Amino acid sequence: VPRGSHMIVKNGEKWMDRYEIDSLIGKGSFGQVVKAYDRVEQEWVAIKIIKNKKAFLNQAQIEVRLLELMNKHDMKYYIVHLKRHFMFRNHLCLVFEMLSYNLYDLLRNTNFRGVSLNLTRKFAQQMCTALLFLATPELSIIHCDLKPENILLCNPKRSAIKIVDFGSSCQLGQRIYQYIQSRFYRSPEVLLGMPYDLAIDMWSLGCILVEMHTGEPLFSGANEVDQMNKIVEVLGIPPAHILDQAPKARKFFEKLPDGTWNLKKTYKPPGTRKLHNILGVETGGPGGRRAGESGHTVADYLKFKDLILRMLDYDPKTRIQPYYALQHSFFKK
Ligand SMILES: Cc1nc2ccc(-c3cc(N)nc(N)c3)nc2n1C[C@H](C)Oc1cccc(Br)n1
Repeated sequence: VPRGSHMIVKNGEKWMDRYEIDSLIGKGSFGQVVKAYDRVEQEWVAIKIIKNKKAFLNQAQIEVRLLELMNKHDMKYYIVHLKRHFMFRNHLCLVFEMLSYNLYDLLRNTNFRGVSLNLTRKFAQQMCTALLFLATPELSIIHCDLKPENILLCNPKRSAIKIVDFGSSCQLGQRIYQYIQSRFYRSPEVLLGMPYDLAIDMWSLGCILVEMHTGEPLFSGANEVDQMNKIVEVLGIPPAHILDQAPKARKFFEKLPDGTWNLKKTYKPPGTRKLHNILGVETGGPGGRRAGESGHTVADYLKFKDLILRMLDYDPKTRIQPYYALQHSFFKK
């Protein structure tokens, strides 16, 4: 008799005379991931096991529908492929291609020194092409949980990547959750309790590309208030037209009589932490480690910093969209 929501995983057991369970290869809020051998297909698979709990089951039904939608608009370009799903022992089970480790593990492999600007640019091209495909009118899909941990290497030897975990994903106009995105990668509009569109994913990507090159999160807030303050340190006070609509503006800011917003009394002065110095543009890159190294020139750093600031625009209406981000000078050969 199953106790609560957990499937009890036993290694070596064979499910429906097809899946030979090998090991637990991951765990999350939604349940767990197992490495399994598919006898029929004669190959390795990762099976996401959804917890036998109603909230998680409903969200995983939306994951199957969106994964099926995306996989039907194919050949494969940058989204994890859903092979099939089935009910087993009262758990919904999602079968995926066996993949390599996540981009946070890749950073930990090189002691958080960071990947080269050349590798950062290859990850940025695949991510922007992926966000371009999500923005397709037939899809209009918001990932909502972009982070290094939901970006997987196909193979440890190459740089090809796939986006995984559409567990909190929604389509444009089907927002159902106030509280979304991992805090470090959480957009201003989500912190402010505002409605969101596909632009919140471009905000996550900006934060992610800086972290891959520096080896550290751009915005490492301990809580929502700390997170907002860390963003203001770099980007300054948000435009008044945005704060005037934000339900949670008075969680971090206060209106003055003359009608200008400032930070709640109780960090660097707003906008004084320059991305220019965080990238060490003129002083040899992150911790000065890329000094003189080929492909890390001041000119190369200026194009990258330019593209990142367009990704971190406070206005979702003027935040660079996937198509225009691919036309950026940071990508021309
Ligand atoms: C080796 C491998 N191939 C995979 C293929 C797909 C998935 C996967 C995982 C989740 N949460 N959602 C989807 N839609 C697909 N996960 C794979 N994994 C484990 C991966 C490295 O770890 C990960 C990655 C993310 C979450 C967790 Br826990 N662990």
